[PDB]
Amino acid sequence: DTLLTLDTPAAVIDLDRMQRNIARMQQRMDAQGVRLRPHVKTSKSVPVAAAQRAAGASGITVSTLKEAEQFFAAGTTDILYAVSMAPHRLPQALQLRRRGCDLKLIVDSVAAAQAIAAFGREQGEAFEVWIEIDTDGHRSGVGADDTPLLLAIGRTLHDGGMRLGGVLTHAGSSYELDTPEALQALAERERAGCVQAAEALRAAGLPCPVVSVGSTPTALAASRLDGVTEVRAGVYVFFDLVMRNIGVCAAEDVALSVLATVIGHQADKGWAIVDAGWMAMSRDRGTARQKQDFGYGQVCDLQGRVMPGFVLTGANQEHGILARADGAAEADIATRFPLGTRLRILPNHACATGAQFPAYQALAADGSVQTWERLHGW
Amino acid sequence: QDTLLTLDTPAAVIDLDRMQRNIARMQQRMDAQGVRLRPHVKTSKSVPVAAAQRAAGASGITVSTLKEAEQFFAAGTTDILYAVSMAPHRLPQALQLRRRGCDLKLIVDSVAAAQAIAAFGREQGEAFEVWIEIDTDGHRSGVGADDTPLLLAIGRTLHDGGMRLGGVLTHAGSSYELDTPEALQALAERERAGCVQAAEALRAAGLPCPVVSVGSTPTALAASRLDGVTEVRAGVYVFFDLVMRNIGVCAAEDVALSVLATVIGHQADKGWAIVDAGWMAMSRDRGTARQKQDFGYGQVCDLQGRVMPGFVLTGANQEHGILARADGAAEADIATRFPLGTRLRILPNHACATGAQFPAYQALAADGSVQTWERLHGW
Ligand SMILES: *Cc1c(COP(=O)(O)O)cnc(C)c1O
Ligand SMILES: *Cc1c(COP(=O)(O)O)cnc(C)c1O
Repeated sequence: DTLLTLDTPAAVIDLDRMQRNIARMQQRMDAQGVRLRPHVKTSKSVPVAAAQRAAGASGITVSTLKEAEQFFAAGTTDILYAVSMAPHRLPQALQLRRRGCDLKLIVDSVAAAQAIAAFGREQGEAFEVWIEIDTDGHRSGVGADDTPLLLAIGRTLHDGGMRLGGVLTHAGSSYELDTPEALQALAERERAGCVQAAEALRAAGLPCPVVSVGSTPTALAASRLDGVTEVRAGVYVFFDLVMRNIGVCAAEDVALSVLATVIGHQADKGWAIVDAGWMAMSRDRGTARQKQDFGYGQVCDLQGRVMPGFVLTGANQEHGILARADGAAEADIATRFPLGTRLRILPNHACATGAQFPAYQALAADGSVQTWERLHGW
Repeated sequence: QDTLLTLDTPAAVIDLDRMQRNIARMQQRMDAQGVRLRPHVKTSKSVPVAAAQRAAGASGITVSTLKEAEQFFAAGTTDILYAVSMAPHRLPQALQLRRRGCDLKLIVDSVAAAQAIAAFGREQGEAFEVWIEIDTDGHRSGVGADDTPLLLAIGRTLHDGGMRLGGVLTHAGSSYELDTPEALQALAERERAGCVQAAEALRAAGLPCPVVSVGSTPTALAASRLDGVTEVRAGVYVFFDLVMRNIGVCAAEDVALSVLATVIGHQADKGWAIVDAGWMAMSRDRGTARQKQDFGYGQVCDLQGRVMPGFVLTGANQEHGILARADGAAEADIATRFPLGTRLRILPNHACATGAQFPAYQALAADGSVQTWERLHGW
């Protein structure tokens, strides 16, 4: 099985590229004196996380309890569920912990901390809960210098007989930046807010062994991480065009592409039609907001060579329109990409495109492939 | 019995009553037009959903992948139109489906694809049935309706080659760019007129063309006459969505698909409620952002699924939805107006994109009880 024999579209991981990505991130975190806790929401795949663990990762972060089940059943026990804890999901969290999953939960309100602690007391479980900090006004979390809410939550947890294990933050606004200076200042803001919260917890005599920060861009841009114990990053494993435009990788580093077959043309308009539509690429159009818009993806040849100036300018559910970015009509598009030619499309957003497929085709050095299943749903 | 209260979130909820209204209405329209209805299962990829389309009077189905064709044929459907231009490397799979008794139709829009099909047909003693895709509106594949030389060259390649030239089809997909009953009617007429024009030119040259197949949900509902057409193809109608609502072929109250979600927190001063349906649940689809009304990541309804007006998902991260006022003002006591643990239902931008985020649907009955309806994922 190789790139010529796969049915298309198919999500291809280039292993050499994935390995270089995994190594770059780990050596960076080593140099920073910090643990790396990869976010598996990018791949939801056991063998991709195994590769991250083999290079030195510690534990994982997950976006759903379903991911936690999957990775636990496959042997990972150090699992951070980094999404504000819904009380109704407490039974399921407890069941994971009682089965031996060292599952960590997060909260950002008093009421949520109250429900966890009461359930904990009622069930005889000291849940380990971390407090989410908001450092860039981007999602959930406790304002970095809203100490009263911080300590009120700290107290609810610690007085309540739960384990207050740390603070975390995720500076998601990284995604909107596109310079080294601004990413650097954003990473520093992420570090300082998170550490400031830790120290305020410790000043009030509450424990706070874990200080957890990160997004892929802040992970790669931070000049210093004093006071941080771990960084969480996920999308870096494959990279994607949004990250390329952010400035933290080149298009060549993108390890995930979508293998597509040319099924037709509109010669007239210089279009080649591929069987990779938005069902394959997903509807994500993150690069439309950035300084270089790649439509529904950057075209590469079968070998993985980027072909600048050809992108998917359009997409329907099961067809994509391959055409010139400069909007001119390619002359003789049919003779350039005859019926049946296979190409590889780089995604806007690796997390979104990977979710369209039941599996990855992992491409090894000899041109051979291995199917790596991934998780779908909740 | 699982209810909207016991289910986990996010969950794709089909209101069965609403779905049934949608199925009744579309079939009726086509009966009134004297045309067959060949439902496109790509919206749903779900056997029971197509059971109820066929129950209502449908004939055969349209699939968007040969995996859909595998799945429906296994479940007993034998009359299947694979309506994406045929890739030659897929020919063994198409052959094998036909050999097991699937009456599978293929489509092409070029001479080269017709030659490939016909050579493999010859080598394998299989007279494939092939239809010619017609471009009537410029947004995708197809032979131009007035491109008689290429039509005749494709038709003769199929026919001289021993294959069965079964018909022409077109799909006018620019119906989403429109929003008035007059523009929809003109576009449906243009779709009808081009497809029939193409069928008449094959016939005038002596080639068979007994099927003339048109359709998009909006055009199937808006067409006043369908002379010359033998079948209509419509899919998203089964559930509707906000793009459809915005286009004008249904109200928000006919949308049968919703995403059940739970409030997991707030940003007080910004007037935010946080829900566990981010773009992973909704999909990244934002079809409503270029239309008369923007619903960001979806219209917020309550548990019983009535529209709460002016509350939408204004942003979405992967597993986090941002529930705010569409008008961009910051709601006072958002936290009292949507308390932690409250479950809501979100109407989707695009039902085809939303349902594909789920392994299954939760098909909600009269009595408040749901049932898991699996749907297909992948290729
Ligand atoms: C996604 C995510 C990360 C990793 O972010 P990327 O930029 O996707 O690598 C870390 N922490 C949390 C809470 C996340 O949701
Ligand atoms: C999607 C599709 C339809 C049905 O269109 P909706 O407007 O989505 O119901 C019909 N024909 C073809 C070829 C399609 O791809």
